[PDB]
Amino acid sequence: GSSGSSGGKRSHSMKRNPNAPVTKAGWLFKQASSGVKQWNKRWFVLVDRCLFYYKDEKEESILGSIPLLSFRVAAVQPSDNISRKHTFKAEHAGVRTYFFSAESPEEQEAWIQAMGEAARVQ
Repeated sequence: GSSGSSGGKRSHSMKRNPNAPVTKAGWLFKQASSGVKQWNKRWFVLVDRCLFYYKDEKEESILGSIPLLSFRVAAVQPSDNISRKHTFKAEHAGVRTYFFSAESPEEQEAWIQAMGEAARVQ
């Protein structure tokens, strides 16, 4: 046996509430880390003004959560480095800038409606 890479302190506590209505759900493509250049199709779910992506539609357990209430979603620039079209990325101008591509232009726009708005702090 070998332990480690676990951690011994709680800094942030975020999780999809059990009694929280699903805002919007849909299969999206999450860009890979700076390392490998590729896309990884996963199940995206918006709940509690927050984004939650699961390995599959099963939604067994939240793999990673990202606060949108502190971001400004917006369609990728006309000079972005994304081959696929109808893409959208969110930036918080302090932490980082996430990206999300869409198969059709109808899904992208629709997503921005929920994400973009849910992001606003006003």
